[PDB]
Amino acid sequence: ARRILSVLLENESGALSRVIGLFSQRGYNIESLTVAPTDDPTLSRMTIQTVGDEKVLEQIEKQLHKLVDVLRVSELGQGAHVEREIMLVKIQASGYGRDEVKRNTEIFRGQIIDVTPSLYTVQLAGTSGKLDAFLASIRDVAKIVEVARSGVVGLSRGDKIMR
Amino acid sequence: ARRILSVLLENESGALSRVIGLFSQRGYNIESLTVAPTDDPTLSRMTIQTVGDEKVLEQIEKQLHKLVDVLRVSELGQGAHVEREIMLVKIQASGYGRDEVKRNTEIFRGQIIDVTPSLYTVQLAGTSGKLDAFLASIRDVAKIVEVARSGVVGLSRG
Ligand SMILES: [Mg+2]
Ligand SMILES: [Mg+2]
Ligand SMILES: [Mg+2]
Ligand SMILES: [Mg+2]
Ligand SMILES: [Mg+2]
Ligand SMILES: [Mg+2]
Repeated sequence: ARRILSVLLENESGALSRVIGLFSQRGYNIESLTVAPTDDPTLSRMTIQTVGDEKVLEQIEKQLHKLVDVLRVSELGQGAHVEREIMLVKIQASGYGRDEVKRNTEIFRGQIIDVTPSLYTVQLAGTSGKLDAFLASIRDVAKIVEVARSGVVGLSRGDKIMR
Repeated sequence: ARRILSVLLENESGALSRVIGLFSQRGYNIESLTVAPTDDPTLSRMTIQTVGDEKVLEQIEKQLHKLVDVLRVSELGQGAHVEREIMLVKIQASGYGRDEVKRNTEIFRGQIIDVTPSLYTVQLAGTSGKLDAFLASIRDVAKIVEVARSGVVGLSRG
């Protein structure tokens, strides 16, 4: 009931609208989406995380191919793949809590990118589950003031290449 | 030039489609877009990076405040802020180029997350400029085969 689609799309104004518009017209759900330029045959690459019925989630890919700005579409889960997200989290802590936040940041291989006497801003990259586990490890020991999270970026492993 | 908006919105489309529609109907360049779930199962946070078009963006933003599915809107480029991105880059990595890719990954403090005897996939997080510099340093030396970049996310400084 969860699918991850990679899309290679021409950078033109309107292209992102047409893709999102296609989902808006079925209630194809968008759990997360990332899109940004590649090293640029003027193309961008999009990663879309969708959740719902396997039936409608399979109508998706055929319809994406109809869009003139869409160059390639690949369902990442049908082969070996990697998925990552980045998160920034501002955390207020004192005493033992500051200790725990620092320790957990080390454990999760994050880094602190801003520091005041009462606040840390932590940058963490990993799978969604890794980021969720970081939040869970500190939520009841320190105060989470704000979270900014990217949503999933994905690529196939090895010589499976969307070109 | 460069503007970054963060938007909190009720998560379905129509909602996402309505926000992005405000940009496309003006033919306004979107360079990157990220959208992810928040604490609240009903709310998403979107971050959009655009190159404009000065005051046209101002008209888009007041228009954003008028949208029923939008809860809050912020310009990141009003801090005093931190902005970061992540990229996955798959690179043809043979002979001299394999040495070079490994060395440059070390230099930029990335990490290799997939290996074959002729390919590396590098994970790199940093500012947008850091990622750009990594690609510039390698693109003429080893063949970049795939790039998946997140788009920027950000927070104010404390
Ligand atoms: Mg074209
Ligand atoms: Mg120590
Ligand atoms: Mg040597
Ligand atoms: Mg050597
Ligand atoms: Mg060495
Ligand atoms: Mg060249």
